[PDB]
Amino acid sequence: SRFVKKDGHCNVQFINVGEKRNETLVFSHNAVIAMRDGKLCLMWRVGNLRKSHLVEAHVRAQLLKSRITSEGEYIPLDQIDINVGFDSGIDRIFLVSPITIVHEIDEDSPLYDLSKQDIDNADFEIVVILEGMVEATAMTTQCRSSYLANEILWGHRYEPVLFEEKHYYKVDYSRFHKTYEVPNTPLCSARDLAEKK
Amino acid sequence: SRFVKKDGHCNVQFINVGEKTLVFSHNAVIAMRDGKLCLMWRVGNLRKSHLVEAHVRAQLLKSRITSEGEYIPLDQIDINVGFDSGIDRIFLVSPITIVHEIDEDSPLYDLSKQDIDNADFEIVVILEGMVEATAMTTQCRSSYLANEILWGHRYEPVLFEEKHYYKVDYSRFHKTYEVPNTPLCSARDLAEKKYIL
Amino acid sequence: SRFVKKDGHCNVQFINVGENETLVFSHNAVIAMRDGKLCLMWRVGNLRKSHLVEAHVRAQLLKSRITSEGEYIPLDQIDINVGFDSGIDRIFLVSPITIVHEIDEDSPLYDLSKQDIDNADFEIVVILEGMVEATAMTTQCRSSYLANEILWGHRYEPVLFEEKHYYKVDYSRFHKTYEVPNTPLCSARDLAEKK
Amino acid sequence: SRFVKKDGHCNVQFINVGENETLVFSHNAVIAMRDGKLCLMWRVGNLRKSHLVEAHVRAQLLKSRITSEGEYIPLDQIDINVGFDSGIDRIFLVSPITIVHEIDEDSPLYDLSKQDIDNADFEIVVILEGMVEATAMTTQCRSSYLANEILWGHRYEPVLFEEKHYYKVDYSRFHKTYEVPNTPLCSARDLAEKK
Repeated sequence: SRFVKKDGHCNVQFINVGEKRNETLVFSHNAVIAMRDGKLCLMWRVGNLRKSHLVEAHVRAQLLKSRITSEGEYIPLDQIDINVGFDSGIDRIFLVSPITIVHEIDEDSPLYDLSKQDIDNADFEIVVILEGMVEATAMTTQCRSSYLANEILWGHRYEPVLFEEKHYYKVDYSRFHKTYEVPNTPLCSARDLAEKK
Repeated sequence: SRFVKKDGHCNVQFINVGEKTLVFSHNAVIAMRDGKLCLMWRVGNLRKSHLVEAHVRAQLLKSRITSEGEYIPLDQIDINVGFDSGIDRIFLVSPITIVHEIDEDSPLYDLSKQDIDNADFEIVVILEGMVEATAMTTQCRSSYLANEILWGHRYEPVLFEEKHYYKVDYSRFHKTYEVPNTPLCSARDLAEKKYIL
Repeated sequence: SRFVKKDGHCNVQFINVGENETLVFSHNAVIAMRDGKLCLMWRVGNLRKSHLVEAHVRAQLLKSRITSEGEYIPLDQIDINVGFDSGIDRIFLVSPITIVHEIDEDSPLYDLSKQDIDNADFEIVVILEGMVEATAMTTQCRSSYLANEILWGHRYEPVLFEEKHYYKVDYSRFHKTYEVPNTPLCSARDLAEKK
Repeated sequence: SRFVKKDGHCNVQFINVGENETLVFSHNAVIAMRDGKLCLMWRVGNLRKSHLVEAHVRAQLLKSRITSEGEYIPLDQIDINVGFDSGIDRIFLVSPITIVHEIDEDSPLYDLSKQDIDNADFEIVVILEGMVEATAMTTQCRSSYLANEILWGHRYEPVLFEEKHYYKVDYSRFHKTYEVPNTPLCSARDLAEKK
C-alpha cells in the first residue's frame, strides 16, 4: 500500500516494458491540451523505462518559432520558454511511475491566445527536455523530444498506467502513449475562457 | 567551543552510531514552532565525510479527482521545505530537523489531528547531494504514512556541548517526546482563532 | 518539417564549421533595439558534435570603483542580467544562440550612450557553463568584450537557414553583423524618460 | 589592457602565495559601511591553479535558541543572505573576492551594534562550493568566524594591482585590513530608524 518503503525502495512493478533497446528516458508520442483544476493546460508524459532512480531530475520546454521584431530583425527560430514549474521549483520531479508534465496556459503563456481551431493551422514546434543523473553513474543525461502543432491532441487525457494492487503498485507501459477524448473540453483559447467569466 | 574550525573540520564527536550512510527519522511529527504549526522530520549523516550541495525535498503522494472528474492514481503534491529562499539547502553535520511551515499554501493546511488519525496519504522525503571526495550524486529516500506522523511531539536533542567539543548521541536520533500543550485543530483553525482579534 | 525529431536527434547540419575546440563566443558584442528595448547582445555557439547538458549563461561588468565611503575596489564585478530571475539564463544550445541583456533601470549600462561607449572604460566577462554529453565534467567557456568591442547599432547576421527537409547552420556568418542606422544614439535612460 | 582574454585565459599573475594550495577564507571577517549599508564581509580565494566552475557561497549563523513554545534548539542554523535571491551568490573567482552580506531588516544581525558583537558568543559558518576545472569532483571549503573574530570598523587591504599589461594578485595582503574610524557603532536598525 505504500509507494515508497522506509529504506528508500519503491513498491512498484513494471510490466510490458519491452526489450532493453528502450530501458531509458521516454516521452509520450503525443501531447495534449485539456482542463485541469479549472485551467486549460498543455500536458505531456515522461517515463523512465530504466530500473534506476534519476537524481535531481527536472523538466524544461520551449516553443520554437521564427519571428520578426518591430525593428524588422528576422530571427530564425526564436526559443520561447514554456513554464512547467521553474518559479516554484516544481519543474523538479521525482520520477518512478510515468509523470504528466503540466504547463498552465495563463496570460504569460505563448499559447494563451490559441484555440483548437488555431492549433489546427498552427505552424510551431514544442521541444521538451528531461535531465537528471542516472543512479550509480557520474553522468547527467539529457533526454529530448518534440511536439509539432498537429501532434497536440486537443481535448484528450492520458490513460492511467499506475494501478494499485495488493500491498504493491504496478505500472503498465502498454498504456503509456494511450489517450482518450473528453468532449466536454472547451474549444476556445485560454484567453477566451478568461474573459468568458 | 566552536563547532567548525578555521580549517573546515568540525569539532564534533559521534557516539552510539550503531553498526554499519544517510538516514531519516523513523517517525515524523507535527508541533508548534515559533507560533506556527509545522510538519517536521529528521535527517542525519552517519558517514564521516561532509555532504556537498545537499538539499531536501518532500512530496505528498495521494490519489485524487480533479474538478473535471479526472482520476489520478497517485498525484504528487510538493511540500515546501524552503526552496523559495534557498533554505532547502542544508549544511548537514549533526542530525537536522527539516521544517515544513504549514501555512495557507500547504496541502496540510486544513488537517487537524483527528483528520490525520483517519486520513490515508503518504509523505515522501528526499535528500540529495554529493559525498565528499566523489563524483557521484546520491539520493536518499524515505516516506511517512499518515499513521507515522506523531501529532504533538518533538524530537529528542542529540547534540550536546562539552568542555571543548560537541557530542552527537545517535541513540536518540529516532526518539521523540510528547507535548500535551499542542493544539488538536488544523493550521486554518489556528489562523481564524487569531484573525478574529 | 521539424528541428528536433521524436527520438531527440536534431535535424540540423553544420557547414563551414572549420578544422575546432568546443564552445565559442562571438568576436564582438552588439547593442541594438529589440521589441522596444535597447539590448546588449552576444552570440554563443557549440561546434562540438555533442549536446551541452544543463547549459546556462552569466555575465559581469568589471570596473574599478570608489565606494561612496571612499573604499577602493580594484575590479568590482557587477552582474549583468541574462534571465536568471525567470530561468531563461538556461539554454538549449544547438544552433548558435543570441544571449540577450535588456538594458533596463537595474542594468549598469542604463546610462551609457553610443558616445559614452566610445569613451567608456570597462570589460564585460561572459560565461557559458554546462556538461558535455556523456561526461561528468562541467565545462566553463569564458570570454570578454571591452567597451570598444561593443558594436553600437549592429545586429548579428542569421546563421540558421531552412532547407528542404533539414536545417543548416552556416558558421561562416557566426561573427558577422550588419549595421542598423536606425539605432538610437542616446542611452536607455533617455529613451525611458522620452515618454 | 584586459583581465580576461578572448580565449578565456586571464591576464593575472599571483605572487607571495607560498606552497599552490586550495580554497581559502580570510582569517577575520569585517563589518563596515558599503554604499550606504552596514555590511558583514569576508574574503575568499582560490590558491589553486585552475578555475572554479559553478562556484557559489553560503553562510549560516549557529546559535542555540528557545522557541516561544519553550523548545530548546541546541544549534539553530540561521541563514545569512549573500545573494541567493538575485543569483549573485554565484561567483567567478580568479582574484580574491569579498563576499558581502547586507545587514537589513531580515538579517539576524540587524539588532547588533559594535558593543553587542563584543559580548556576543555566536558563530558564523561560511561555505564555498564549486567544481575544480577539468575534474568531475565538487569541492566544499568551510570555515567560521566567532563573534570575536569579526572586525568592526575595518575593511580589507587590496590584493589586486594593475601592471602595464597584466594584473598581479598579492596574497600577502589577503588577510590584512585597515581601520575606518568613521564607521557607525550602532546597529543597522539604529541607522535605519535614524531617518
